[PDB]
Amino acid sequence: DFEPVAIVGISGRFPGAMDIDEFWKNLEEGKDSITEVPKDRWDWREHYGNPDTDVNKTDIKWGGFIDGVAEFDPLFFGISPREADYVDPQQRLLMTYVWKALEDAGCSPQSLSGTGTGIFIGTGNTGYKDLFHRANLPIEGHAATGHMIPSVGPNRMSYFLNIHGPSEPVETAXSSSLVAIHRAVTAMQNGDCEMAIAGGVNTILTEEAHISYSKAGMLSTDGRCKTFSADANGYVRGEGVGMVMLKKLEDAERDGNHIYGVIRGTAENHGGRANTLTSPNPKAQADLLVRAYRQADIDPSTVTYIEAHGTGTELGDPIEINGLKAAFKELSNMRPDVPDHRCGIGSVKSNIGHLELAAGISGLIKVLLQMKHKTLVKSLHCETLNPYLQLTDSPFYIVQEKQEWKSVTDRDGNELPRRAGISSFGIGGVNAHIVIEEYMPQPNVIVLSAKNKSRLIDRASQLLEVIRNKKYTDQDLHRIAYTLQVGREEMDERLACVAGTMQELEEKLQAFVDGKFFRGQSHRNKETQTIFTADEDMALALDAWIRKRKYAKLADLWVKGVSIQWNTLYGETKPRLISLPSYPFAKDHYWVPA
Amino acid sequence: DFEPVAIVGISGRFPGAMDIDEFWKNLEEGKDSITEVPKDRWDWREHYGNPDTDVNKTDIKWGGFIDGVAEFDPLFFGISPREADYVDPQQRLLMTYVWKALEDAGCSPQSLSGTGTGIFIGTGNTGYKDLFHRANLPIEGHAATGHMIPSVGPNRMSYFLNIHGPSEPVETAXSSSLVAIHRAVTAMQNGDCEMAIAGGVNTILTEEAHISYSKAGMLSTDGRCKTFSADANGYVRGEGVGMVMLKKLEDAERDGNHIYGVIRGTAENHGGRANTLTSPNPKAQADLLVRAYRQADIDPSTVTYIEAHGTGTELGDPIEINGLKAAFKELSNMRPDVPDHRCGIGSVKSNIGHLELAAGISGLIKVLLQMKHKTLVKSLHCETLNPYLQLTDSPFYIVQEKQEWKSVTDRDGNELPRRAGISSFGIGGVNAHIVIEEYMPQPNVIVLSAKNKSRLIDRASQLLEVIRNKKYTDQDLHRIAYTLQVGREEMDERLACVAGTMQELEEKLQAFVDGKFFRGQSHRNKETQTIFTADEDMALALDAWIRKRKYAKLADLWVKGVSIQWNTLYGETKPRLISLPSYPFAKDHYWVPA
Repeated sequence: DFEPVAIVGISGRFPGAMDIDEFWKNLEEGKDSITEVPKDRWDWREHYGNPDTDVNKTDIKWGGFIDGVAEFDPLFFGISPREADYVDPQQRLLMTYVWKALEDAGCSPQSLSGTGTGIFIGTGNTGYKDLFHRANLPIEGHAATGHMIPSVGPNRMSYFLNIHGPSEPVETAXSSSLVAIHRAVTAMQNGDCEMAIAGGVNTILTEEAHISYSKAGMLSTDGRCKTFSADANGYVRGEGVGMVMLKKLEDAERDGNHIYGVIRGTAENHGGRANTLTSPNPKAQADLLVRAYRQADIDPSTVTYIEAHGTGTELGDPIEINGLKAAFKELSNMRPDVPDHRCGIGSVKSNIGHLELAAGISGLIKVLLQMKHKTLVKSLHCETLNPYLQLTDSPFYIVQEKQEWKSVTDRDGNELPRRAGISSFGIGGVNAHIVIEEYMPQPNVIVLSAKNKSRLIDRASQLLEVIRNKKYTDQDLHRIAYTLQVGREEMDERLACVAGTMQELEEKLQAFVDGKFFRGQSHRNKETQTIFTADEDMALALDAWIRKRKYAKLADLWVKGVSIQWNTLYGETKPRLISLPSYPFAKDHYWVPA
Repeated sequence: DFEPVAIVGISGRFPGAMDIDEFWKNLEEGKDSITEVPKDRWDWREHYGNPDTDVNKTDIKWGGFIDGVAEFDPLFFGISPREADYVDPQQRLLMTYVWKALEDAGCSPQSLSGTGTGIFIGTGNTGYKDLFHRANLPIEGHAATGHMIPSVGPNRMSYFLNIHGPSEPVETAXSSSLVAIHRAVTAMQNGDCEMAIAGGVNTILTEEAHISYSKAGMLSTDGRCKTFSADANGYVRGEGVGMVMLKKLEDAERDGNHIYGVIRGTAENHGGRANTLTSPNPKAQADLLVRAYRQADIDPSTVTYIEAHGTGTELGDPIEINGLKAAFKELSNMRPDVPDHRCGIGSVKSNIGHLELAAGISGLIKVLLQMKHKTLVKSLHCETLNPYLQLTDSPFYIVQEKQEWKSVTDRDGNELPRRAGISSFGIGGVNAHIVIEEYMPQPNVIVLSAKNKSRLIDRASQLLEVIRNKKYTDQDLHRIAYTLQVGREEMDERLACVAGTMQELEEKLQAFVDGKFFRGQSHRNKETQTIFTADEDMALALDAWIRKRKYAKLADLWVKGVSIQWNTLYGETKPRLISLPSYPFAKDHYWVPA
């Protein structure tokens, strides 16, 4: 054999969280982002009633909603504004956060073009087409690729990125975005592709799903996923989108990627004949886990955290726990390098609700963040545990309070990397499990570019705000410079400044934002580009400009669109890539036509 | 490494074709099954008009429709009649033809229970839910698993069969059921599952798809897929369902399966940045083919037939041909064991239209039948070839007339197995290709059983009609007997008769159908079953009954529900399984409630 996979880039938007940073902020602080259904979507009052006796009524007025579900920047993607009204927000959000995940990795689209890169996204029809019917709008040809065929989403981005790997929507209900990971890893092992992007997108656009699920007995009448609690009585629905970029580990180490964590094993199965169609199967879950850790070949006593599927139902939570206990017990007999095993269990659903198609990727992202800050955040609404869990004689405990994620120790007597598992189960019975292992590893020119002046200003403000918040030190200057130099598409509106410290850079960015560095437009300097064309002695001159570190002169040429081999500023081993703010797309509104 | 996969069972229903037999009948006779839209679905007159100028109108009144899209036998599958109204016909047809494919293989559900068998079906939302909205029906809890979540289809059958392999819907538009094959083969190579069922289901339930596709310029205003023709001007839409059972080749040879053909290589890619989003890419198609045949490791000059994607468009057909020419030319340079290479090209779409989700599986089934009858059937509507094909200096020719499929010869001087390729492309740019290689290999008790008396009579009539039509000889008696003995679920209503020739069997079946053999009900002989319980001396008695070939006595016990070890009637090497009529499900109508 199994070739471990590196997670080298992430992006996302969750309830109460605009980005990954604000998402971790909420988790660490134990925030609950479940709200009442906004009038934006529908009026919960107009559909209120007893679901068991009233026609088309539900008592569920809650959900985890995200901001800007209608926000899109169609011109960035070569889509006209008129056509953007017909494109399903499922696809719009998909394209946006795939790009963001690429930038977060520091992988330039140029580098991707022509490659066998795959895309596997949890997505499906979430009701956008129904809004067209309600509005009594004419059927148009735009609808075909617009919002009638869900696979157009991933396919649209493969077209845009010019990649040739498999491009699939994954739809296995609530396990979708985790099966997507499994499918991606699988595709990388067998040669189908070399790199991959995976994740999920989930949107709640009509009240129909709320009403049917309510009448089927799935939804909590409290509107909270009270996982592991004694009061667990159903789940609460949430919107969201998550993306991860995957590269083979050894490729990621050669290419100088920054790594969030390493996928060591994955597994996918089906529950077979259970009690009913929608009943979970503990035997199937235990077999799932065994296969995953057998493939990872890790001692089960090293796994210190489990992200449970944990939806917050009456008999769902104990069954999952039972599967866990049976799995580890079996893995112990099969092969004891850490005494007194203790493993925490939590569920991100207590914070943001059940993201369904995007549920799996929300779980993974939470775990990756926990590894970064070495903290196990609190699981919500479970002050009183379900008495049927019975964790007394097991390594497991619910993470009821925020705490340090302690690394366990060898029999040889030294620190092991943190290891964790995520589980996602569908109501149809499709189960997926993934095993994550923690990864164990003078002035310059700071360049920025964007499609237009407004976007360029937004890029500068983002870099500014992230610097003021001390998220970087002077130590990270050359990494930030290198990542912007080679890990960003060179767009038309450009900005460059020379800096040696974090303080100098902050001042020159602030000066630019204030409205007072080098500035230019690539398309309006065809004269200059013609002068600095490819010539053999020109190449010597540029090389000397680089060798003698004439940064201000190199920078002024660059903002005019002159190609600079930034690679030669550095020795054999380039600085390792670093996570920087991704593109600030225009927040323009596109929805159902008049 | 590559482990070749055996196709050991098939089933299906296509326009103008109730089953596989009638499907081959149509192909051999060059029948065109495209008809006008039946009043059953919608009134084409009520939506007629100029698509380019008229609101909600289309000039397309044609399509390839199948019979009994509303027919289901819910009690067979443990589904109540009331719930059957809410289950999408996509799922209903799925369950039906998965079972039929299993029976065709001679694989008993008992043998499947507990195994890691996967299910990968081309399916999606085709508009059943929209019929509920039109009818202004109340939202019910049944809808969730009924017709709102497409993955419930495959998952429902995995539940029913008690299998634990991956259970996914595959939706990559028009390449779906071929990607499904690819996904299945892939899952069998990497240990995800040991056996798999793959295929596609496509249904046309509302006029919406017709109108949008028409306004988008996809549909032929002649209503015919005139592939390779000079008159090619779009495709025609068709309904259908196809299923294949897949086993690892060496497992199929050990288990005594009958084999339709061997999958030697598969490939899946994406077209990347093409001319437009929906434009095909010849370079991507050529790379697809190269990978497939490189994996199959077969000399390209041995491939004598290609089932083109062949949709019948203006620039689609030449682009596909160009991809083929470039692919083979490249495969030649890479490594010449048959001089004067000639390879035929055809498209089943000329016969039945474009089955979309089920398009790929229709192509494969056509090819498998062609291998069985050693015949390349006529491609329709192409008396005048597209002048842009340019096949003069290539191995390729359109199969314009029915002809014998000649097997090519070695450089060593002897016959090679027939080899062929199927291609399926999606409008989103997802491409799949599969490489098939032809497979090169005294009275008894005939038992039959079913859920009820009516179904048992139907089973007997099917066996009767297939015997009268000389589809078997006396040579196949022990194979037919063995397949019914071990390759059928033992159901409640039973029928048994002793026979030594095909004539004797036909008479006793006819006698049963006439209303005049052994007969019984398993659930009403608990007394007899108690007497013939498991006892150690009872085992000796039954064994002697088998050894001394007391067939009439064994048969009378069997119809009363007494377990008979039919395995011991035969030596070490059992008779090879044989394709027999599959279950004749009740043709009861279930549709949108009042």
